[PDB]
Amino acid sequence: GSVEGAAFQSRLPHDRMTSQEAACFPDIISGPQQTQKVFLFIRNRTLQLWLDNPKIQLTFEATLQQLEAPYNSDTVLVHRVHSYLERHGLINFGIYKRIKPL
Repeated sequence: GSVEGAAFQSRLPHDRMTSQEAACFPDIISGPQQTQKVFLFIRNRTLQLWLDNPKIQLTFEATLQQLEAPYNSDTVLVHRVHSYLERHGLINFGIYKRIKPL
């Protein structure tokens, strides 16, 4: 990219509706304003809680207990967001597995 003067860890906006995330989630951007809001808010809070250095590995369970809103009450929403994020390739040397010794 022909730009310089800014350098950060993540590669996403601060609370804005971009096509970048929506390209992996066509049903969300073609959905109502509540759906893109909950999906974006979770996905941002997730990647923040991951990069914030929690312990060893951040999980859906560690996300769900940190966030204090009815937004996270849909477990399937969080599990989808996480599953896609890991598979999408956001500099993830690890793979979606348990924390336990296996």
